[PDB]
Amino acid sequence: VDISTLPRVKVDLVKPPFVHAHDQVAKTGPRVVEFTMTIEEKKLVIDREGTEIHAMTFNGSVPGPLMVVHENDYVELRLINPDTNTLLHNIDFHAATGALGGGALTQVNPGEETTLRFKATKPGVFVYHCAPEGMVPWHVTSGMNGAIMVLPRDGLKDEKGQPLTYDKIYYVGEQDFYVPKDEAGNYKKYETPGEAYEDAVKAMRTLTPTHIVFNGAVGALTGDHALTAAVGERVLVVHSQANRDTRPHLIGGHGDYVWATGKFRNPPDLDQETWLIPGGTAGAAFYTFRQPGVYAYVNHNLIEAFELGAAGHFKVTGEWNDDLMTSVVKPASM
Amino acid sequence: VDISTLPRVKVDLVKPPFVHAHDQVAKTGPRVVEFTMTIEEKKLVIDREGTEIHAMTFNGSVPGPLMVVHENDYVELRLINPDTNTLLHNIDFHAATGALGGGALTQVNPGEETTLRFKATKPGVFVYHCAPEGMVPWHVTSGMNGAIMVLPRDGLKDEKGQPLTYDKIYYVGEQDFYVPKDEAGNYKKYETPGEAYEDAVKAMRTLTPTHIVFNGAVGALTGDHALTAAVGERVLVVHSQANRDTRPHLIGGHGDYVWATGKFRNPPDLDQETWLIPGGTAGAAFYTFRQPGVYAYVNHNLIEAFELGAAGHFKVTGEWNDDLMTSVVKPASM
Amino acid sequence: VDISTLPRVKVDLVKPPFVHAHDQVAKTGPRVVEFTMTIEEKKLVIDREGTEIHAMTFNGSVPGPLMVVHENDYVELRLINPDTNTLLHNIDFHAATGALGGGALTQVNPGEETTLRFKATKPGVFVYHCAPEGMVPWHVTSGMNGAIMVLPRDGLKDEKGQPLTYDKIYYVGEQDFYVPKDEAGNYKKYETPGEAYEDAVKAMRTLTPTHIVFNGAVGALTGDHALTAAVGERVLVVHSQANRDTRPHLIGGHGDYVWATGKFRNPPDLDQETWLIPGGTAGAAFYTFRQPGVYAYVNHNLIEAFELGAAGHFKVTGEWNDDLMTSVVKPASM
Ligand SMILES: O=N[O-]
Ligand SMILES: O=N[O-]
Ligand SMILES: O=N[O-]
Ligand SMILES: [Cu+2]
Ligand SMILES: [Cu+2]
Ligand SMILES: [Cu+2]
Ligand SMILES: [Cu+2]
Ligand SMILES: [Cu+2]
Ligand SMILES: [Cu+2]
Repeated sequence: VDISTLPRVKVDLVKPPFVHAHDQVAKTGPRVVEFTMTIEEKKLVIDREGTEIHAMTFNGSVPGPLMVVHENDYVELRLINPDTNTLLHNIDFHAATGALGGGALTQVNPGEETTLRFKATKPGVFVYHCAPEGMVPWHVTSGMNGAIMVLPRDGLKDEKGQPLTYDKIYYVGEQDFYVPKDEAGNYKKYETPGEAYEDAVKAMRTLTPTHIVFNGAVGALTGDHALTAAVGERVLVVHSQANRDTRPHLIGGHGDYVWATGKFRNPPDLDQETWLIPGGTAGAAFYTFRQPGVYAYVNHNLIEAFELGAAGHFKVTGEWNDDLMTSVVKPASM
Repeated sequence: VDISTLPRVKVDLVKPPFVHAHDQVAKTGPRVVEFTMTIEEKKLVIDREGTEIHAMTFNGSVPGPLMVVHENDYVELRLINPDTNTLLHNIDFHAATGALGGGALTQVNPGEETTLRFKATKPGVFVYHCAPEGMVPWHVTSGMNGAIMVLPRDGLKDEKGQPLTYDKIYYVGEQDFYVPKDEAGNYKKYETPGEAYEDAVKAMRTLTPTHIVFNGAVGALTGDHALTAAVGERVLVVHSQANRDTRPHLIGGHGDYVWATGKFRNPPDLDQETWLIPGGTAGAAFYTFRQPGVYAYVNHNLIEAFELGAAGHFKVTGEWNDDLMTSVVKPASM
Repeated sequence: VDISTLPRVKVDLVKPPFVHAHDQVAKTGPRVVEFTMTIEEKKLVIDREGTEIHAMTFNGSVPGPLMVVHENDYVELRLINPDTNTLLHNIDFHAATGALGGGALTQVNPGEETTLRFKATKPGVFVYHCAPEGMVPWHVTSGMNGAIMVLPRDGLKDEKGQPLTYDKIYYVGEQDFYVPKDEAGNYKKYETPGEAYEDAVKAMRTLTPTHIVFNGAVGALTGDHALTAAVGERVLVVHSQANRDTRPHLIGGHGDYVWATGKFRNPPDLDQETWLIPGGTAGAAFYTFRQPGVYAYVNHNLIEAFELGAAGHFKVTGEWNDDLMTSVVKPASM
């Protein structure tokens, strides 16, 4: 069909871990879904010690926001690189077909913009990331990555062909950073991106992240920013990692239905404790909460979780089920 | 149903790689299965060089013993921390729902005990591990982890709905250790756990294990302690890794049926050479032996296997099948 | 059936990434498929800087060539170790059953040869590699590994039982090297293999590759040696990694059907962006090209791809589809 004849709609994005409002069951036929993102280079404090890096972002956040469309919609993105930025950027969608995912068509210097369109032909969650030729891992590992969800037009299904309907959705972007260190082990600081580049390449080549965080910083998804749910609520957690493997795990829960490699035409894996999301992939886990209280949601390399930053919390409200779990004899001397 | 009315039974555990006797087909309805484990902090020699660490164990072994129940049984564990220990401990079951898997309800100082109950609602093999708030990876990577198998009530099945019945079962716990090193590369020794802690955190933060072993030490599953089987015997190998990915492989065999991420409501992967068990997961592989002789069972990062310790042996008895394999021309000059 | 009565055929191998001619649908019943490979120790330049290593090869290439048979054929390999070599070698097939995959039966000193036969009882792609007792990871990580494809007799199938027929096939072998470094970080050179050995073991024990390459060198599958396809062509890419995990990704495409762990009795995963091939495994991805131009095929640890070598190219010929992707507004000031 002629694209000028399709319905169109403009989306307004939200900051992770929240996700812009959408309908699971598509209420139109295929449409052109219009997004705008503004690139922002900015200083970010990433840990409790105060370590500050020069982050490269889509729309001011690490990760960039989650975009949501349906299968066979067209994604039309206006990408803006303001003149207050210093570097060249572009965008590669793993959801898209051709021209290096879009990166060959979207190179923008500071002071430029561009508009890309692609057809979202395959249902799933997918990574998107900046990828300028010759400096690709530097941009990705400076935070310049996010994800897009392409829902089936009829929503998610279980393997029996019955619907799986989530009540809430969160997007957890997991970021490996490589802050350059001196031989004593202290982080270096730099005067310009160009003076940092070789140091950044050397740090990356060690293959050892200095920090691994959710939503851009140690502790970002804790305290006043903990994730929330009620007992009985169905929650979808989309989780991306653009550069290294991760192994997500809900401490005190499970993934009832998990698309570990993120693609909805496949039946989900059931009853997972932990799953493997390869670097360069988005995955998705569906869980119905059964107990109240605090949960930690982690990368289950527990060093990566509890020493390097890859840990957030849920606070869950409701009644405690002693059939599922109880303390028979509380800790006591003996 | 009211829990005080269910059948009960007391289990007596065995040391890995052996597994306490149980029935594949459950002969009772749901029951309360009572276990006791005693925590033991102890010195362990982990390699041929004599490197000695302060291990943290459930029941005196690394890994802790395999517990076996059926789906919808209740697990009731009496956890004892004798006053001859120095640290605080607890337990998190990945099989359980609520209170951080049990860790929030089971904190025991030296001289204390506690009794936890949980309903085993999902069939599979699962990790269990100690997880005291603020020192989680230190306990796990000191050996304080094991696994629990929750069998379907009707036993294991293939994808056609026919039974898979094992003749023998082994439990391989794989442990990554992070022994602190000085700048020359030699292992440090410490006077108290507290004096070691910061050094342990620094070693963990490198993300590079110094040792990766089966059953607690280099060579533990070799020689007089090699695993055994006969030609034609059906063997289930349960394999856990509480903190890092592993890639198991039977040298000279296969995994005929593999639940790589361990959950029995999913159809197994067939005919595997090698499979990925994510850190924080237990998996299970079923194989029928077809040839006698020595096999090595390894993590197929062969450096991890043959230089760092992640290798054991099977000795298999029976007839050699020249149809499956033969030397046509033995090695000779030419 | 008596093996002396079966048909026989002699195969002549080709250099990767090409694959010897074969039929997807087997035109004979089970047969004895005769191969010969000659071991070659040789100097290889692996990067643009000129770093030269002493490689250990099957048939002169890294990886060794792809062998192709059908399920229940017999593989009969004549392995030759000429007297111009210095080391002892053997071969382990992950496709085979017994005697450590063949390694226990195929030990050849320089000046010796041997002939092994095994029945290829399981369909899939599988790793093969040298594995001399006591020096296994040194040989594998010096390049001494390849793969074998065991096709079902009726060819590949989708999950509905309909045929998947590829028009072309490529074999990408991915190699992690561990070139020894001094404390300043410069590569060491050695006078004999024996003088290098301890240094090689120390480098391996860091677990950190210095190089990760396709087809034996940085840039090997680029320029005049880029992979090629036409729009509409069905391509199978077999990808092996004998020692570390990889996460393959076609930049600008997908894996339409992927056997991530390589075994054809399992239904493929659909619509993958990226997939996890565990170390010690071969996998296979089937894709129909839909857009022309340059693609990069990478390990999606982008540091491993673009800094350490794990990147090749496709050049695809044909018409551009503006329905799938177009630049609406080309980059411009604003
Ligand atoms: O049980 N979560 O480490
Ligand atoms: O074939 N096992 O390295
Ligand atoms: O989108 N490939 O990095
Ligand atoms: Cu950028
Ligand atoms: Cu990418
Ligand atoms: Cu403990
Ligand atoms: Cu855990
Ligand atoms: Cu060799
Ligand atoms: Cu092997």
